[PDB]
Amino acid sequence: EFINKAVQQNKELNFKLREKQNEIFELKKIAETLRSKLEKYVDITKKLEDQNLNLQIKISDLEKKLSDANSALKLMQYIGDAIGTIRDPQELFRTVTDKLRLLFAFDSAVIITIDRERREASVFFEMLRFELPEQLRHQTRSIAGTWLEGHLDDRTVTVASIARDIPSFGADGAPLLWTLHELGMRQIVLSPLRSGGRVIGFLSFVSAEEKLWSDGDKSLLSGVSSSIAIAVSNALAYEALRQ
Amino acid sequence: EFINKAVQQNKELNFKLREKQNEIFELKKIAETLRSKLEKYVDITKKLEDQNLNLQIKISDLEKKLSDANSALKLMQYIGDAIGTIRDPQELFRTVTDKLRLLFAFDSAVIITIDRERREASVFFEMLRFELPEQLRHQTRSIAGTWLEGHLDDRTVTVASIARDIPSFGADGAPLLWTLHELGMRQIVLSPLRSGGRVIGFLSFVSAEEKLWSDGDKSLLSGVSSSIAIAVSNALAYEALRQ
Repeated sequence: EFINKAVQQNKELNFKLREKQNEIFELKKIAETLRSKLEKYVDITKKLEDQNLNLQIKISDLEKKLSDANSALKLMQYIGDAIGTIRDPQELFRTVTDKLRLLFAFDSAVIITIDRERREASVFFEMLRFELPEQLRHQTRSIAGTWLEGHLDDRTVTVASIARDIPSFGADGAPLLWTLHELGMRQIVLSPLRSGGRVIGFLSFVSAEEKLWSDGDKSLLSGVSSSIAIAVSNALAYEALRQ
Repeated sequence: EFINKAVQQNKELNFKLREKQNEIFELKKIAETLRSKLEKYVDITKKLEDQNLNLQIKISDLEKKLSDANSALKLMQYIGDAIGTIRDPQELFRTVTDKLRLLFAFDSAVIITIDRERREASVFFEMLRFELPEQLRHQTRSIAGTWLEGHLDDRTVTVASIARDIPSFGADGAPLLWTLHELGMRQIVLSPLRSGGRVIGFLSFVSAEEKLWSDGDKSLLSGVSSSIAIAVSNALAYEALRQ
């Protein structure tokens, strides 16, 4: 009798074994399904960490631009406050040219006024970080045939290197430009001062080192020169009245 | 003999069955490991999608501020360009007060000059969107005892509602304020014009609807009034010279 059973327990043992083998097969599938879902999530996580990266790039771009925009504004407010509160013209143009120097690095600043009818220019204000030869200190001088005569109607800022753009200013004043070169000057910036609908003068700076002037920088200077231009026009008028 | 084998194949069949059952147990573990790793990645993916969200919030904040900063700048440039290029004082102050109206919505603008010694104010420029009674059109008038006398040295912009802050301007000019109320006016803005270190006048606007004036708005107006203040000072000077 124990032989009847032994082939019938052998019977279903091979059955359980096949059942267990099918369970293994299904679990191996499930595992691979999970392995797939997991590798997709690894990719999804990588793109998300990348987009996060771009977005923090874009934020730092925007924070830089916004700091630039707010400095320009603050500069414009400072200029406007000085013109609003300082009564002495010399202290006014010292204060303003001072603030400019502490962001556009330069040594000397000068404001020139233009008498368009007499073809002559005069030194309105000067801030020099160096002594200049007696032979070059003309408080008034003729303009006819100078670069000044030439660029007497500009609307853009002029940035020029000493020793490289000196011929662009003609033989006149080449004695001064090359003198400035001997004092260590490498760059000159010129900015027209327009107030009526005319150029009433020029704001001018010289620097020891050539700055690379961005379109943003030039636009800011041009904006600052607008405010200075009308303060200059206003000082000239009150100076006339006072005499 | 087939009974010797049957208990020895039964022997190892139960062995294979236990081996297969251990393989099931290990695969079930592995599966749960993968199920765990997966649920962590589901969480990691959610935080990353959240940080992405914050970062695009922060970007839109920054793009809004940056557009505000650039508009302020452009406004300041436009004012400076007008003062730089427009020769006729009336066209100048029309152009500038025009641009202001198209961002600060108001109906009428006026520029008042102050004679501090004579305690009297004069209408320098006016842009009215309404006809006003003959009996209120004084081109010059005394100041002594007016709000003007009172706020003759402000440094902030004054924003006041008609019908609600009328008593704050005293019995004088309450005939005008309430007249303006009858013409549909609800808000008045006053902005001191400082040029020497003194208040040389006032820029003033009336609007049909009460605007909510932010600290940002007031600072911008105050900045614009700086430029207008010195153009006014300059027109008054050239007007003196011309006589």
